[PDB]
Amino acid sequence: QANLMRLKSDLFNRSPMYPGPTKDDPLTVTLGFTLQDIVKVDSSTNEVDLVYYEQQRWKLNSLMWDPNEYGNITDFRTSAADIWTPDITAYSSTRPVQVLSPQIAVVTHDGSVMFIPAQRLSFMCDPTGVDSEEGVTCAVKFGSWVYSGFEIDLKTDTDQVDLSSYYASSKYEILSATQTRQVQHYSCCPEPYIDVNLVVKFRER
Amino acid sequence: QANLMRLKSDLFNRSPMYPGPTKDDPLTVTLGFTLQDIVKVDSSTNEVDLVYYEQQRWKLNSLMWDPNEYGNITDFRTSAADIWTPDITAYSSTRPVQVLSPQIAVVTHDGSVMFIPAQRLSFMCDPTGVDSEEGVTCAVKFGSWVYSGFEIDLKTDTDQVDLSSYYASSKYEILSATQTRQVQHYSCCPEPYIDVNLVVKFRER
Amino acid sequence: QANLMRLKSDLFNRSPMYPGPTKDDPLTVTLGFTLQDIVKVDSSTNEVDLVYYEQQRWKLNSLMWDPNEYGNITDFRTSAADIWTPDITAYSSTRPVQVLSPQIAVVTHDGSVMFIPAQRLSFMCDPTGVDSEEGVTCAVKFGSWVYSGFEIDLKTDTDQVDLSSYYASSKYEILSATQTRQVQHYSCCPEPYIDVNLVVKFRER
Amino acid sequence: QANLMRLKSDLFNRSPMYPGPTKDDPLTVTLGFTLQDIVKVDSSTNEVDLVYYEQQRWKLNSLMWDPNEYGNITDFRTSAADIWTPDITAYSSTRPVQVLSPQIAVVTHDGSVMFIPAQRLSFMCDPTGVDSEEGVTCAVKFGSWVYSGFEIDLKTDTDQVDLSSYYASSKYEILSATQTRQVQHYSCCPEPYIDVNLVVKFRER
Amino acid sequence: QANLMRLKSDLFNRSPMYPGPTKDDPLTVTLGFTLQDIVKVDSSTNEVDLVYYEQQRWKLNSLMWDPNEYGNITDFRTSAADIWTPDITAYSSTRPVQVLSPQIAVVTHDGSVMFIPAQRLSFMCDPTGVDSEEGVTCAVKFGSWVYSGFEIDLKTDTDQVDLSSYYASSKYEILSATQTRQVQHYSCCPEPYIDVNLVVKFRER
Ligand SMILES: O=C(O[C@H]1C[C@H]2CC[C@@H](C1)N2C[C@H](O)c1ccccc1)c1ccccc1
Ligand SMILES: O=C(O[C@H]1C[C@H]2CC[C@@H](C1)N2C[C@H](O)c1ccccc1)c1ccccc1
Ligand SMILES: O=C(O[C@H]1C[C@H]2CC[C@@H](C1)N2C[C@H](O)c1ccccc1)c1ccccc1
Ligand SMILES: O=C(O[C@H]1C[C@H]2CC[C@@H](C1)N2C[C@H](O)c1ccccc1)c1ccccc1
Ligand SMILES: O=C(O[C@H]1C[C@H]2CC[C@@H](C1)N2C[C@H](O)c1ccccc1)c1ccccc1
Ligand SMILES: [Cl-]
Ligand SMILES: [Cl-]
Ligand SMILES: [Cl-]
Ligand SMILES: [Cl-]
Ligand SMILES: [Cl-]
Ligand SMILES: [Cl-]
Ligand SMILES: [Cl-]
Ligand SMILES: [Cl-]
Ligand SMILES: [Cl-]
Ligand SMILES: [Cl-]
Ligand SMILES: [Cl-]
Ligand SMILES: [Cl-]
Repeated sequence: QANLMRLKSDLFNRSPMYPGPTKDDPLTVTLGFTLQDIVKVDSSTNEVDLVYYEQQRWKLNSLMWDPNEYGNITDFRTSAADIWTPDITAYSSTRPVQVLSPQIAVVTHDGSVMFIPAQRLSFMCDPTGVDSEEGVTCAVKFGSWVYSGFEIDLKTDTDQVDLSSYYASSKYEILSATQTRQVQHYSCCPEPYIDVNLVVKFRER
Repeated sequence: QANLMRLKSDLFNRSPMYPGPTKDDPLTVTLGFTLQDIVKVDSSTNEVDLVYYEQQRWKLNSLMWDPNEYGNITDFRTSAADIWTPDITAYSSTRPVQVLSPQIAVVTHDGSVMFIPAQRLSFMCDPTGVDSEEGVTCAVKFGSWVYSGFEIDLKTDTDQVDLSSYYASSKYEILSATQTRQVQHYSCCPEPYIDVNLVVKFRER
Repeated sequence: QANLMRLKSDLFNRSPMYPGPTKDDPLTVTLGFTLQDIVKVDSSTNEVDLVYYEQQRWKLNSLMWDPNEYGNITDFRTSAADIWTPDITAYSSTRPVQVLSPQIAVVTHDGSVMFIPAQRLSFMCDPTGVDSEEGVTCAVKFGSWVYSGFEIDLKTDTDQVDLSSYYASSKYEILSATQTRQVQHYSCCPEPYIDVNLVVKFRER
Repeated sequence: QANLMRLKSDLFNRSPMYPGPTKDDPLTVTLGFTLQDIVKVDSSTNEVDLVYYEQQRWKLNSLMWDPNEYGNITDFRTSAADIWTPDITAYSSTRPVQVLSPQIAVVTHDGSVMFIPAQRLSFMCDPTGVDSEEGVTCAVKFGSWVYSGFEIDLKTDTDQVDLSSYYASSKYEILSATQTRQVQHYSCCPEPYIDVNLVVKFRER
Repeated sequence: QANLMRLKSDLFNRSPMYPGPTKDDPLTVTLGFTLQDIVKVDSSTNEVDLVYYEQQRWKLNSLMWDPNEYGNITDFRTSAADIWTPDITAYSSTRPVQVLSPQIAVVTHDGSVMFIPAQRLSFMCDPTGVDSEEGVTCAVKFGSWVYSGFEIDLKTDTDQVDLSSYYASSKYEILSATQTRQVQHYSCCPEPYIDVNLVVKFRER
């Protein structure tokens, strides 16, 4: 255990704190969604609840090491409190997001980080026509709140949201689920801002 | 990254803590509102829920630097925990305000600070006549709870509320919305207190 | 700002922790109420909700200074976390009190402290006859949970509650509201305990 | 105040942490209940809500002192965070207990500790027949979750629950209320476990 | 008490932090369930609430000692905050789990740890046919969120869930209850992940 304890000590306690991405040192984050369930729809306030888990991937030079020097260690698990994390937020949320999983991430010797947080979200969506055979469609945007496109960029490995873990006896059937990257231009700010737009079509079971 | 790490170290770790504005050395905060949605109205308790995001701007001499000495760095992002923030509160709230965005602010080399917090608020408002063609009007005041006029002052760049991001399929239509500065005298206290009055006119879609 | 930073350093960091009033060092706290609104009444559980703000005043010798020695500073604002505060509680509450304002207090050079906390409270009250012209009356007691009369005493500047900020379009009109000091003798303890009784008479709008 | 500050420093900062009771060195806790109100009964889930305050008494040799050596000080108030406290829990609760009072305890020169916490509790109880003249009866057990009988023992000064502070206009009348000590044997574990069973008989007013 | 204080000091303060299991130093956790009550079923969102307590057992070499050297001490109780704990999570939860018991664990001289946490959980379950004589069946999986099989394995002493403490007057009758170990293979990852599946059969009184 001595080698892992030493590597951790050298990485986090010796060196100073990482101050995030800049225009000179930008980074890209890969996003992915696994939809688990549509728990409820509120027709009187136009609010819809989702249960899912997000995939977050990024790489930093400040986090890499030589495995040979630390007794052939390629990777390790660490609390998300010990490392820098991106600030990915939902634009149309109506209540604070609830966390449903432990906050631990995995770090590999090349500097790659993987973080998989599970959560419940309430957002703006009109459910009129969910009782029909054709169904109703809704969308929600995810992205960094404070950083532009010159500091953080976003990427998706596929445009098909993972439905391999969707609840079979849910009150609502999934007709389509997509994850597409998009660019925005805001009046306030002269820089573009990048997002990933989650679009879902569904109906009553 | 060494230069940004150095600037941050010199600003926050070397010098002591800023003890807030005084009567001798006072400051001014600029406010602005972006209304997103009227989620629900409760006719039985006269309570109304609002989802929006606030614009906060102030300047401090203790936060400025020469970009030339720190490798031509003009600005940076930092956690709101690291810097002093104004104590802006709503006078007619009925439940504690819910935060819906990350707490990160931006600092420029001249000492200017920008902070944009997203939140949900419940306040006192009679909705009688929202079902009419003319609609109903309500208001809520914002300002520093503990600081007087001789300590903190308020300013608005415009009188019109930003409605460019208002939810298109909301159950309620916005007829008018304004942000206007006020100066008040309370019975308790011999000093005046400044606030910004948010007045919204709406009806059923 | 150097003088205020120095005064604060000398008061809180040099000297040791204040261990609360004793029988050889007792203190008196002044109380006062500003009623804002009666939000709801529950006839099925006999519970009533209130929104208001309290006035707290006390003096300590450990907090006084000479303004002349610290560049003519008479007073300053500080987080309630930095100073000792009285343990004032409501005897008939049914749910934990919600805080609705920042926790900042003001300290003057003579050692006087002023703290104004805003809050929402749920307490025991039978609302039978609120629909009548005569209305219904209810009461709630406030005071120190642990400290007796030989450690902490209470005082009120007036016996009339401040109704100058009561919500005009509330579902309930106030007929009368009063604040009066009481001395209680409990079976548990040979010492007496001091409290202030808030009595409100109201009816439907 | 110098003497009290000194005594506190010598007790908590000089000596090491108390590691809780053992087999070779056990202790006894005295319990007592003051019933304030039965707030609501839920016939659809068989859940009942109670508002009350508990009496906790224990003695430790590590907490005693000579008053003569510390300027004739017999007792003092201290935050429950500074001292060891027993882990008394409710076996049939359905939601986490809500605290309704400050967490301060009193310590005397002989080593005796007194702690009086006020709280709201939801537990399993079938209310069928509360509308009858005979009424309905329910019970709930309190005791240490982790320590057996060979480490912690329990005691009651009386078997008659204190009803001198029960809410006069409650929707429910108290017929009888008792506090009795019990010794349990669980299938899992070879040691005996002690508890105090609270039994209440009530009906509609 | 000097010996126990010394043992605790030598174990936690002298040696460095345990960095969690690895492929070179893996461990196994034993699980067990005691079902207490089915509090409510929501047919409109397909959500079910459970109240129970879990059994957790694991062994570490970093936690063993010679009783002879520490005055014949075989075991002791300690706060779960002082030791490493497994990240055992429910896959189909819809709201954050509520804790209903103190967080204390027991450590024996051979390095074995026992932790018994009590909790309330809301998960995905279709209750259609609970009103029938045959009843309805539902399931939920438990296991570590981040560690694979080569780091954490699971075990059960029996396949029958403990029903000796199930609430007699519950609105729902239990007909069956089993705990069974499973091995999952995920696309994302190259190692197999283990879980323990909880299956309950029930109906209305
Ligand atoms: O910088 C600002 O806002 C931040 C940048 C953008 C715009 C609002 C919010 C905060 N950011 C949105 C973010 O890019 C986002 C977009 C879509 C989904 C998630 C996050 C700003 C806006 C108005 C006035 C002054 C400053
Ligand atoms: O300082 C006081 O009041 C504080 C200052 C002002 C007045 C009430 C509240 C607390 N503060 C209001 C603040 O100026 C404000 C106004 C409008 C919207 C938000 C905050 C005070 C109150 C009662 C007795 C003694 C002193
Ligand atoms: O010290 C006790 O309780 C404290 C003293 C009194 C009684 C309850 C509570 C805590 N104190 C009441 C408090 O002074 C108060 C009364 C009314 C409104 C607010 C606070 C006590 C009670 C019963 C048995 C042994 C000790
Ligand atoms: O020690 C255990 O549980 C603790 C001891 C007992 C049994 C459950 C709970 C926790 N304890 C009950 C406790 O004595 C109690 C009883 C009544 C009211 C409060 C606490 C245990 C249970 C099952 C398998 C292995 C170990
Ligand atoms: O490693 C991953 O996720 C972890 C492994 C598995 C799958 C989700 C979660 C985190 N783990 C589930 C866990 O094994 C579990 C299974 C059953 C009950 C509780 C926990 C992952 C998932 C998607 C894309 C890239 C990487
Ligand atoms: Cl709900
Ligand atoms: Cl920003
Ligand atoms: Cl709601
Ligand atoms: Cl409500
Ligand atoms: Cl103030
Ligand atoms: Cl929107
Ligand atoms: Cl007390
Ligand atoms: Cl309620
Ligand atoms: Cl409920
Ligand atoms: Cl145990
Ligand atoms: Cl870990
Ligand atoms: Cl992972």
